[PDB]
Amino acid sequence: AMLSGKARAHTNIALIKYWGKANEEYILPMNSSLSLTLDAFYTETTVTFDAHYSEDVFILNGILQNEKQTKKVKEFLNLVRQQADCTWFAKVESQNFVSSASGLAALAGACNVALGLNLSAKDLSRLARRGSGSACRSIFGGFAQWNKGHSDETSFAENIPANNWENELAMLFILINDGEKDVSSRDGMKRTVETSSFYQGWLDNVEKDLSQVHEAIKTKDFPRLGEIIEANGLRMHGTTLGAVPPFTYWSPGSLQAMALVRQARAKGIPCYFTMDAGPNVKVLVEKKNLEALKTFLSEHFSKEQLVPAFAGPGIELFET
Amino acid sequence: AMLSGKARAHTNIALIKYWGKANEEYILPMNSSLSLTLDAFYTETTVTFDAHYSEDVFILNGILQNEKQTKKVKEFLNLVRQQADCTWFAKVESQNFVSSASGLAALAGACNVALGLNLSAKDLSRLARRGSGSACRSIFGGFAQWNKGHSDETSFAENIPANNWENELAMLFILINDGEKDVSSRDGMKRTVETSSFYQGWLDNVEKDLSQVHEAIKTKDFPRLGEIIEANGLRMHGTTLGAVPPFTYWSPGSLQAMALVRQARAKGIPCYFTMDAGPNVKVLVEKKNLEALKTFLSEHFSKEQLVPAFAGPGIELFET
Ligand SMILES: C[C@@](O)(CCOP(=O)(O)OP(=O)(O)O)CC(=O)O
Ligand SMILES: C[C@@](O)(CCOP(=O)(O)OP(=O)(O)O)CC(=O)O
Repeated sequence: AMLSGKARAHTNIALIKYWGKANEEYILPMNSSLSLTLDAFYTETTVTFDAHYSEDVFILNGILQNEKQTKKVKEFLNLVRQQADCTWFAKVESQNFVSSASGLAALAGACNVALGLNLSAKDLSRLARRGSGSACRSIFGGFAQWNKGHSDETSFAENIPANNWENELAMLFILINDGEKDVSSRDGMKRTVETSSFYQGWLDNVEKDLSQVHEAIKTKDFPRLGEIIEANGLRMHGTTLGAVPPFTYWSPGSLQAMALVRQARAKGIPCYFTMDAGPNVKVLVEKKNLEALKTFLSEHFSKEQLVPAFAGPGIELFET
Repeated sequence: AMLSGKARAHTNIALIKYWGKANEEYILPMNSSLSLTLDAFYTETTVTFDAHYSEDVFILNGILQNEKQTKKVKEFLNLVRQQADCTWFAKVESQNFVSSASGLAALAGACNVALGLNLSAKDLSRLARRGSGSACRSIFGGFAQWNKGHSDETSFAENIPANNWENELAMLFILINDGEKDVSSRDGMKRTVETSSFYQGWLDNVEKDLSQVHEAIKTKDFPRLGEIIEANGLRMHGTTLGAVPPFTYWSPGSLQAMALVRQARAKGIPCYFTMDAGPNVKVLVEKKNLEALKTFLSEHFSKEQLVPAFAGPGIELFET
């Protein structure tokens, strides 16, 4: 009485950010979002449901995870079991390769295999969405858009065809180590929706940002793409400074990196930064200028702190 | 054919920020503001109007100032001469003691003396306002409020009686040296008014902040004062991240200092930060905890970077 499955899902970085839920129960977002899936960072997850198990177990990189570390996985296991009318505890074994988007997407894929759900990419995106919003985009490779929809049935992601432009781009991660303890993405976006006087200004600008990203993609206009997404990310972070109590995901090193990206642009290197719910700074750059950018940034960051990535693929399912 | 006058004016730091003009010509503000005038930093200015002068001259700390460095002083000289129907060039000699608010306030006072304008404190505040908005508050000591008014006649500052509470407080300046070239306050607030999607959220919160500062003052409630003004400052800076193009006054060291103030609070030291249009971080603290705070911050900042100030007086006029 054992069912198992495995999947590999790559991380994605949002260029137009998801920030705030319209519906917490179903993870329907207040706004649509758009990301790039990356080759360098992914998660492999195997799930086993077994009648003989006595509790849910979650192992990450060989380390048994505690209740707090397992909360999103546990919530997802419960929702997928409820849907399938499955009454068995589960063991989840995940390995990160170098992580929230990729891990929940991989778990959704692994459960789809184990429980025989036979889901389409659309409906696998919808399932992954229930575990974590950003996870629903990692079902897809390259550029992907999460359409906010208005319901559980209409909120999901899809690949954005780009005439292979994504294969000419790169993201250079600047790994910043000097951060305060940060509000989680789930708690921070909720605080922002509920209390930030800047949130309406965020919402009022998302759709025209998305439209201009699509225009830039159709024309492979890198500076235009970069200007839109850099401003989008800064606007997202601006909202947390208007929350009550206000907060920031930035650390000192984040600001240092952002300032150096501006310097890089001033010295002829077209490149544009974005940040998520933490201090790391991701820099979008054309492949042809990646090495120039890495060398420039090495004047201030160690080679361990500068990790490159190219575009990556959508989810891969495996039978056990 | 020579007329001269002198004044000394102390700097002030806004606790509720002035950010954005309703009328650029007259420097009428979009919102009212509230500051504390400080003892440690001031400017002394002597002005001479003389029929024999061949151009306006501005000397600051013994250094002849160029056209860009003189622009606010030149604009003020022109407006005060036009009002007085004075046709003489002027020499302005200023010394900073340790600077925009204090320098323009001192110049307004010196011109009031030289040209025999015989202004009340209210009308001297109105005059100084035309040179720089923050200068109109340095006419007064202690706590001062700039009431936005609706006209040149109704926009001016006044002292806020506080039953001597201001004499129990201090500001510790953390002097941060790692800053990018920053947009001036005048240009940055204009860009924010004209382009920031967050500016309405700023405006919608100013008056209730002011009201709660007045309530806290009446009760000498330091944590309440501190919470309101820290959030006000962060909200002001949040608006620049929604401007087009977006920008920040923060440097890495600014973030480091803000994080350490939060740490100080966590370790039992009540203290609250605020920033203006630059990277320095000013920390409001009770006098009784100033030395504890300075020692704590010395773990990360040099003793030259930590400069204390207490409450200071209003403008002082001198005959030459
Ligand atoms: C800042 C972001 O990374 C937010 C990611 O939020 P999460 O997907 O972590 O939140 P939940 O839906 O609560 O699981 C921007 C983005 O990825 O779009
Ligand atoms: C951020 C602030 O310091 C803005 C000061 O602005 P200025 O008084 O420098 O601007 P102008 O009126 O154009 O001369 C906040 C404050 O002092 O209230």
